Amino acid sequence: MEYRPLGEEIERIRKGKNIPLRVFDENGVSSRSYQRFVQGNSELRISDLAIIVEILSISPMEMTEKLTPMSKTVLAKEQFNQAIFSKNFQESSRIVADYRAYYEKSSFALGKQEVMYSMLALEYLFNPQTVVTKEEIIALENQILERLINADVYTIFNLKFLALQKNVGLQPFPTSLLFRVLQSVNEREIIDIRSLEIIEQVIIDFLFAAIVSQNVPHILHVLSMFKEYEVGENNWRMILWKKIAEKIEMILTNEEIFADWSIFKEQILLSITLFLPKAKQEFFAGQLEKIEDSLKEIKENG
Amino acid sequence: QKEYMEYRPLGEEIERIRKGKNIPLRVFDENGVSSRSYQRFVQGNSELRISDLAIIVEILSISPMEMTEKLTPMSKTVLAKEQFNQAIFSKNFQESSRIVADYRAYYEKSSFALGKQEVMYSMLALEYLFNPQTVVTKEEIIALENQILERLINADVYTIFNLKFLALQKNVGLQPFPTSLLFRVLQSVNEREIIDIRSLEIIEQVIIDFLFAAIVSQNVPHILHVLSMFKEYEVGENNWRMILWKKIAEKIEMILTNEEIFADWSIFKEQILLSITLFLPKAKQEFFAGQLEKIEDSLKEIKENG
Repeated sequence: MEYRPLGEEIERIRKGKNIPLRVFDENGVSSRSYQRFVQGNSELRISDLAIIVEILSISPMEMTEKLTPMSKTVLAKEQFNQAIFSKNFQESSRIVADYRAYYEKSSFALGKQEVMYSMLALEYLFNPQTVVTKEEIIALENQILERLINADVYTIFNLKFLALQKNVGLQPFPTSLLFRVLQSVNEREIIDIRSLEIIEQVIIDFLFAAIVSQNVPHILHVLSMFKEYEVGENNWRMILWKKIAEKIEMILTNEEIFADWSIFKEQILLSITLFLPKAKQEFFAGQLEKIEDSLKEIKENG
Repeated sequence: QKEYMEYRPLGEEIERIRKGKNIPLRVFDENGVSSRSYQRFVQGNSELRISDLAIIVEILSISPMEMTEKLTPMSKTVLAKEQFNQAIFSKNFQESSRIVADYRAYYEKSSFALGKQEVMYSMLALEYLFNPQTVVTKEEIIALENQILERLINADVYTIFNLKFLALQKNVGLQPFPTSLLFRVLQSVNEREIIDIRSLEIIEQVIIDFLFAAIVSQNVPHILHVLSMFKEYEVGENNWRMILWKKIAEKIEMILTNEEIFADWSIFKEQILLSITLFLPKAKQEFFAGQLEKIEDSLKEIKENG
């Protein structure tokens, strides 16, 4: 049984904090069942675990990659991810074939479906002698897309799916769907740094692409969404993007002049020397230039 | 015997996702999870097992992170701490003081848990700090404080709530601050990959306060210990605020080690002050500027003393 990361980590805390097993029994929790849980044996109940994190004064958020369970799907995706990274492709293609069989015989699970698509997509993108076909990707893509369209709630993995779908680019990107996914995901407070990083990059890229497209109604739609996106006080990068978005709206609606844009852009270009290495600096600068050019064209061509 | 764990939020949230994703209860049974136990769980009845939950997050394609605050049970301790916090915030102090007295009784009769101990100290400390009509005495805060400190001295792993405890103990200031202990706690906590913005927010504020206080104290060996700690603290590329505090620490280092002069501080400070117009509202801008002012003055006193 795989919840071993969690049990091992709880063990590490308990022992590091000098808490003897008897305390668990004094609180209504079988030290035996707990021990069997640490190993690879029997099954703990959530209420037991909650009593344990209160005993050990653990914040549950604190448990990070320890809250994720180590199922066949999760382990498979871990292997395939590192394999693809290190470019050891014989492994990646064999993990794919194995998982294809497992999935086709397994009970239905959205996680399994999503990981299945992920494996096919990354194979198609990175293994130059891949067996997986465009057609297999598209059929599975359309199943996931159909569920997304008919759904009323979205989670972070639906956003990852859309990002991956844009990179695969075998079918046009569902922009309207991106709006709905962003809205449902950002209804809750995101506390996963990894999720925040995905959401931020998607929003920055979405606004940049909207601008270069010079489609004003769409740019305004993206800006209106960015207006509702909540940014923490300490998230200076996102604060700055919010300020850029604000200044862009004024320019688009004729309520700011390009001389003011120019002053603002120069301030930014100076300030990012504090925060960014040189390559990131020039990439950012280039983004500002292309945005400036797009706006010049929009306002010249009315 | 064991205490009741209120878990309807978790069940209601899993319900929300399942229904929002068009997953019929039948699918849970195809995957090894008793739909009947699950429904009993969504209600106010029986206890779900960890393995059932794991299967459910795979069915629903959930990142377990995505729940976090629903994975926490509404225990007497959790509800009490939530209540007391918001009561203290809105300055409605009749509430806070009665939550305190109740919890003290509950804690004194309860079985032992470090969590209960920590919340107990949090409540006494915030009463004493914020309720100008508090019943809580110094001596009680001190007794409990010393129990928690003793456990901290004897431990070899620390968690984020130990850090919160140290920040709060410095604020209470009824006893000297254990600076060596703060170094060990920061070290142990930052051994993990902290993935939670909430913990990151507490750690960042502690180390910023730690460096500001070190400078204000003008005690150079201590300051140098804090700067080398800062130098080793890892921050993501997109954490611009922390990028900047690392650079501030770096510049302070150079002036103290005679590899840059006060003029270099002044140039750097003005560049920062121009940049923070982009990131900070006026109030945060002025607070930040004031911190740079007090740092500069301290640096000038140190350099005219040595």
